[PDB]
Amino acid sequence: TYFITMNNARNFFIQQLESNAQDTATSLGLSLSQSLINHDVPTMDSMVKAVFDRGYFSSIKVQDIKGKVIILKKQLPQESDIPQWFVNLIKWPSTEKSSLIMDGWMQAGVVLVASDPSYVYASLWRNAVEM
Amino acid sequence: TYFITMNNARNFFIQQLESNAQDTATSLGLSLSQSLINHDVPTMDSMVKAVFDRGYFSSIKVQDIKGKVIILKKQLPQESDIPQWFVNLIKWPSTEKSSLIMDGWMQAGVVLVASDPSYVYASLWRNAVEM
Repeated sequence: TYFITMNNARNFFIQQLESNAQDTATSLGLSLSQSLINHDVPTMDSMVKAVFDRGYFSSIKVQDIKGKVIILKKQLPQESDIPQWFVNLIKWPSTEKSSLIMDGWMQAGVVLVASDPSYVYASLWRNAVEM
Repeated sequence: TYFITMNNARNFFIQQLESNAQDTATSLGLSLSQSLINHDVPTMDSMVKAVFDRGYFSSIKVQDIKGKVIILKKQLPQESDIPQWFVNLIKWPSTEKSSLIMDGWMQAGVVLVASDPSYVYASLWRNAVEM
């Protein structure tokens, strides 16, 4: 039988969650351009909600140049039946990734996507085997 | 030391690659709407290239109602230093996911995203431990 060490599986999720937040922010940066320029909040909300409803993100933030937050989706990590000792073994901090929302060559806004590491803890706990 | 079985790690990637292709297709479906309506091929190409340059996809296809392919990005799985016996152990077929490109309530096109399972084989091979 073949296995993967917990340490290597953890390194995958650390890297995957970080790059997924960046890739998501970059694609939202292109997707939101026209709606941000024309101040179409409902269209911007649909694009963000489609991404945030995936469930992997702790926060998604859209703001114009000044820092004026236009859209803000947030969720907390919630209660867990995972033992705290195992949570302390695998946990790692969340990282926020950004991408500029452009209007041609001019800056128009920023979209920020933050990962939710606690989204993966339960799957690592249920699939863990000790040897 | 904690481990994950190869079978459980494989089930994760089977599920993750399939849902990632679907989530990507759905977000592209919203992102490409205005450009498809106004027939802005360069803007559509930038949105697709940002997603396809990620490297996880075997193909991304944008077409109007009729099946007229507007954008087509493809890549083959390439040569591997992975032994064929291990490739046969973990391999699984690619799946194509679709999302409609809408213009309000009217249909305008379809975007199709296909996964590339062979993208993950090398990482599973380099991280594999037998017990």
